[PDB]
Amino acid sequence: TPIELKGSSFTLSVVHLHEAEPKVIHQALEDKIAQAPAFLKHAPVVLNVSALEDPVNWSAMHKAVSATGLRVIGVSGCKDAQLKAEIEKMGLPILTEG
Amino acid sequence: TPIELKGSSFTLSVVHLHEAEPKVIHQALEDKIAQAPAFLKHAPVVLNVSALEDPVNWSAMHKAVSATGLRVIGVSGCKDAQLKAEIEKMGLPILTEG
Repeated sequence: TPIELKGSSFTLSVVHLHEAEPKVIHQALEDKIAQAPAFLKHAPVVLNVSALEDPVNWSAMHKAVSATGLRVIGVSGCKDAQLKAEIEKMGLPILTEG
Repeated sequence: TPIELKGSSFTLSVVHLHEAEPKVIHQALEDKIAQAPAFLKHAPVVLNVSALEDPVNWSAMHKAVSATGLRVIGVSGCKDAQLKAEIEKMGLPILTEG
């Protein structure tokens, strides 16, 4: 009675990563935020990694994204075993699309 | 090309909180997680507070929920600017719920 568990859809902003170096991502997110500063400043985002080939230093990637003001709520599209196992270690949840 | 930002829909676990004491909520959550551990461990959750009432210690509730391993990524169905205000302090986003 105290809780109920449900499954519901939420639209979230997704950052689809295509290059891997944190600094390049930081610069690119900066430019993107400037396209709608009032909405994208401090926006909660999900990091999608489906299109990544090179390995990603996650702690460093998490800091580079966070430094732009964006707030990382988790990671999606992670279709690797180890890699998945990695992300979940720093308290970051894995999210899946509907 | 290094980045894309677009909205996507995500099917999420929503814990609907009802009238109660952080210890009780922590109790109820552990019992749910135990029934489906393979799926529920470190799951991302949204906390729906629409059924809560005037007095509620948000810091105590968030700590209790997080203690179960669940990863609170946002709050939904909020009903006052007070509680709301207390939520964005810790940087938790507010979500709208399908």
